[PDB]
Amino acid sequence: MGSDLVLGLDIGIGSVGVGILNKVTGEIIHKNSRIFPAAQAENNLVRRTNRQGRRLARRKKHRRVRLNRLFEESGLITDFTKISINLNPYQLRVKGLTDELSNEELFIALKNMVKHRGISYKTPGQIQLERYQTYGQLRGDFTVEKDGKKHRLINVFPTSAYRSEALRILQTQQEFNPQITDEFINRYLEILTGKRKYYHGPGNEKSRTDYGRYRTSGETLDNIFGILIGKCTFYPDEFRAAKASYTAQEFNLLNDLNNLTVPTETKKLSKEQKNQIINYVKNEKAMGPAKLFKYIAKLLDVADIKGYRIDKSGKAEIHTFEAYRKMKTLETLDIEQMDRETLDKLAYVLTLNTEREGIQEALEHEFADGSFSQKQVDELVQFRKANSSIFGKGWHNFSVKLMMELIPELYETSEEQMTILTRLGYIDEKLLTEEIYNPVVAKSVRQAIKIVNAAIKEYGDFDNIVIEMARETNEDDEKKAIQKIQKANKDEKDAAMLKAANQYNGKAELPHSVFHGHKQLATKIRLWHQQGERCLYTGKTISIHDLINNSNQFEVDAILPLSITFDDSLANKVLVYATANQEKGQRTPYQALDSMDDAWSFRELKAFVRESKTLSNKKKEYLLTEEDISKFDVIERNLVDTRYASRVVLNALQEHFRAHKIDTKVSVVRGQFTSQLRRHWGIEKTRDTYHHHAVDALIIAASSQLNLAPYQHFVDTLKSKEFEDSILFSYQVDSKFNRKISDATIYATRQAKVGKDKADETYVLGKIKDIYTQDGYDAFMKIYKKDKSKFLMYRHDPQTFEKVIEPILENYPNKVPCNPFLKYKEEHGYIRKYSKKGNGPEIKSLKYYDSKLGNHIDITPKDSNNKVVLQSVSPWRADVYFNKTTGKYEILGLKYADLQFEKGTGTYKISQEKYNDIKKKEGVDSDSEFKFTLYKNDLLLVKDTETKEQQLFRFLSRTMPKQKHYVELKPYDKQKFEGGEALIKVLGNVANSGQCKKGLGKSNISIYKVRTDVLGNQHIIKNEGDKPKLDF
RNA sequence: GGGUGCUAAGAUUAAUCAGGAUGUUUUUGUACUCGAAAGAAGCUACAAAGAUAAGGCUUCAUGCCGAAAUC
DNA sequence: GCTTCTTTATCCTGATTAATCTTAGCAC
DNA sequence: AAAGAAGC
Ligand SMILES: [Mg+2]
Ligand SMILES: [Mg+2]
Ligand SMILES: [Mg+2]
Ligand SMILES: [Mg+2]
Ligand SMILES: [Mg+2]
Repeated sequence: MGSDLVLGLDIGIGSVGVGILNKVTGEIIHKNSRIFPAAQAENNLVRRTNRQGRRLARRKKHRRVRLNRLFEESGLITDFTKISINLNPYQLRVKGLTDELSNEELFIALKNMVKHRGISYKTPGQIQLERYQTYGQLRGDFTVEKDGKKHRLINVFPTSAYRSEALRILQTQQEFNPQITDEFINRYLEILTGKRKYYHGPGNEKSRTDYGRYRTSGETLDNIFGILIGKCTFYPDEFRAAKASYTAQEFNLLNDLNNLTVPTETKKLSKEQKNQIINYVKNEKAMGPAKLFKYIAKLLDVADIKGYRIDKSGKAEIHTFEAYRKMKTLETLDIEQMDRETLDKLAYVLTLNTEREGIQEALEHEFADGSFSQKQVDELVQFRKANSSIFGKGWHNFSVKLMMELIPELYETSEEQMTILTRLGYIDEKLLTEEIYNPVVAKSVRQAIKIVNAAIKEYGDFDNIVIEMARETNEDDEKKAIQKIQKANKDEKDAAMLKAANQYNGKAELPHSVFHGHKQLATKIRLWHQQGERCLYTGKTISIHDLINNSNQFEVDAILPLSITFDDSLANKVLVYATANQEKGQRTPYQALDSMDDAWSFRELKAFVRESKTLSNKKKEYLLTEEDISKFDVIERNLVDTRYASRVVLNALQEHFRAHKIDTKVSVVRGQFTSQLRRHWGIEKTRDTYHHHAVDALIIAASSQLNLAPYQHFVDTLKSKEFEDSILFSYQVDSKFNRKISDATIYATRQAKVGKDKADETYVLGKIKDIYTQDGYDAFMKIYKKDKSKFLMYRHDPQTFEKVIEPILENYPNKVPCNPFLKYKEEHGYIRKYSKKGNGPEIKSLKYYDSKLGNHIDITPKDSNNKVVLQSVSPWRADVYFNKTTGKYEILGLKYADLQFEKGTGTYKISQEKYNDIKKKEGVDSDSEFKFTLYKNDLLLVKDTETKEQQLFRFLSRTMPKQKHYVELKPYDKQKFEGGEALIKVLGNVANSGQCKKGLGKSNISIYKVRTDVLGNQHIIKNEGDKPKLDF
């Protein structure tokens, strides 16, 4: 090509390694690590989950706001201030079934029913009220001992049952009350039972939201998943065709038929021979690949035909125009009256839409007015439901338009698609990623593109841009072993489905009716087959009759919880009874089994799992690992995204170096080659630091021009002492506001004297959720040994503390530690609060004075006698000032929670008044000059004035509000400090704990902000502006 | 040998929507403790009602936005 | 003031669209 | 991982 320099890229989810070198000389021209922690984009799972949770709560709250207006307009209640909140609504929901209720009694019964409306895929009040009476509790997920055994209940009931009940209640009230109109009953049942459709989403005509049906643009779709249909591989503004469309069925077969080799004089079929094979299968009612190959065996010996698509086992495959044949079995319609485009569109709607309303609305809106009658669409919706397996197979990679350009050529040429398409025929990173919905893959892509752009303008274009790719070379033996594993996987499902059918019907296939609204049945049945038809936490057998007809009773548990592992694979999944998944909670089977009331023992499972031959190896490893794993310790999704991001860029480059015709070669390397060259070559990848990314990339760049002094020189320059300390680093700064603001925990406070306090102080409460776990007793003892007066029971109920709790710690085992409280309960059941008659309630939790309230967010109810707070408030940015008078620096701290939505405007901002506020509390003189703002991962040089010493750090935040001008810093060259690292004299060693927290408000110290381009070229930025930037 | 295209499967995962049951905390009621009661205490449990990222929107409702990306 | 060290909410049900790797069968 | 009060 033009010049002599080859760039290498090692693209990851949070880093892209960079490296340039002369193909000829072997000199290394540039080395670089670009870092942008993926942790922030994977947070979007946190982001979706909370957004959806916010909508369920909003609508549950609105369900009772809606019921308020219903009650006013009916004239039943106007004044909602004297409504009592201490009646028993569950007793009124059973009383109103036969006897009259007060208008306010009725409001209480309906309001309570609306707050828990049940699932929707003896009335419940009666069952609830009797759980209240015999067990003293209704809600949640609790244990009950019956006839010697322990069972588990939950407050889950079907919405249809709440509907039946409310209908009976309001009807008998209608006997007694004349204001209970039929419209009142109807509109309440809408509030009660009303659900939005999954293909509509949020909003209404007035409330436009681009999350749902009624868009901000003014358009209102029929199905919000229509706009997510992929686009054509070649005509990129055309949507793709349904796999059940005619155009797709014709193209698929045609391309199949031109891919076989026949004994004909051409070795390939003719235009005429094709046309009646199409005509043959299109008019034959029964059809499969075998019957088809039996017929061109007639149209010419079947075993002499070659080139057919193969099955996992080997039972050859070919297209059959299956969708068209079974559509032709419609009676109210004919599948032949319709031209090409009205059958392709019928496939579009029947593929996308899955329910009556979605189908019925699409046909009206996208077919001419008189194209279908009520009985005709009646059959189509029954036809679609009876054939969800055919219309759930998705969408072709091609649009209809492109296939129309190809289809006649496939009739004519005997060429297959590819040879047909060939015969006829800087990068904008934002447009490249405009329609990729994976913020992790999308970000690593833009980071990689933005690097090559900057690499060209500082170095001109390249001869080669090399990209490491996570792909596999395999020889014959490995390959066979893959498809045997892939075969055993499909064999296992069919074996499971067959065993499911025999034990349900006796027949060998299961009716389609069972899979409606339970599309996941196949995988559940597969798990059910792996587990020997047994729930591995309770030990009860699971019968497909319950699994299909009472499918509520079961849930698919993540063995090692997703909160901790993020393992969504089949090996991290079992099918268990619902109540056992719930009690297991966020725990492994090991952590949870023996603690569960309605469950096996862990030894009985340790038995069954290895006595079992159906369970996977990986699945057994997960079911039994005694590892106290948790959320804060030191996955597959990361590999998916590396390949996705690496591929997207690689293709986006070779497209760029073709269409604009610069012809920079674009090559590729695998990890198996680089990782072993690293072993064969010298480079020793060092510990826990970002240097290895730049070296990874250079090894990538070298692996290409390896077909060749210079081979020597390059590896010399690589393994040299003066190399690792010459690598440059550039981090992506995070300036985004309105991130997660604090911890989720809602903390109570009390006034008390603790330790060396003789004036009352405000204390934040903690709570031991369950004293009967060892983690609960462990926490108990730490507090007990340090200060028993911390437990509020010690202070406000000393009878229980010294007459009930203290004796237990005397008379119970404690040891392999064990929990004395749990032993007691194995004896007497739940520790009861002290009383004279044995009357007291049970004890599960103990709250304690924890720490003094410091920095917080105030969420105190107007109700409350004590403040309620959120804590661990997260920072946004730090504004650095200097004060000429004192000579010292003054660092202000901004947090996400300091910005808010301004009421009148709706804008998200901080006002100058409150900003100038934070200025005074932080110790910043009003007559000091702003200098530069610091955001996350901005770099800083901290220069010592006393000595000549200086050091470069990267910023994390302004830390510890009480200690003014205190900031926490992270290293320039790696992720974290180990602890005790030497710094400049004035700052001293970083704390041995690991966190570098230092106050920068001293007298002899110079600090400058530093920026880098994405290549690691830094430039000092001593002053930024006159005033802090606050534009919103 | 890499790259890529059509198809089918196997294995992973991403985006988005509709829902359930909790958990946290406030207040009240009841039980428990104290008091002769009224009550007190706010521990401990159940229930209900309110709040549930701080906080906002307008179109009064199957109402809408608020933890990603934009650097 | 400087360092240490405790602390940190979740389990599911139903659905659609998309991507990546790996086997296959054809092909520039 | 990092907030920030506890601890000295
Ligand atoms: Mg689970
Ligand atoms: Mg705790
Ligand atoms: Mg009281
Ligand atoms: Mg935190
Ligand atoms: Mg603390």
